[PDB]
Amino acid sequence: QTYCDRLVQDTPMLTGHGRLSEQQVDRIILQLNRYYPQILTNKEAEKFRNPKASLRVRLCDLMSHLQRSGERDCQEFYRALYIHAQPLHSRLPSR
Repeated sequence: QTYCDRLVQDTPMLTGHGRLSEQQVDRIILQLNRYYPQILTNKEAEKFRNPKASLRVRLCDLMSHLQRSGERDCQEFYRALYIHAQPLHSRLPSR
């Protein structure tokens, strides 16, 4: 599977309530913003960290963003997920 295909497959599980916490998501966003490649701009990172919007809505929007942005971005997401949510990372069905 390509990483894009994996992400499409894993999206319903990843976005299920309880799977990722706000703290995990926040750290994933930082991982995708602060380094190289930069997957998320500062403005995008702030949007996805916005405390006023429900976490699930922000996550679904993040998944859509990564899927449209291509293979490299999806690969970086999986690395960020390994770093900040290893238990979940290990349980994903595309594994």
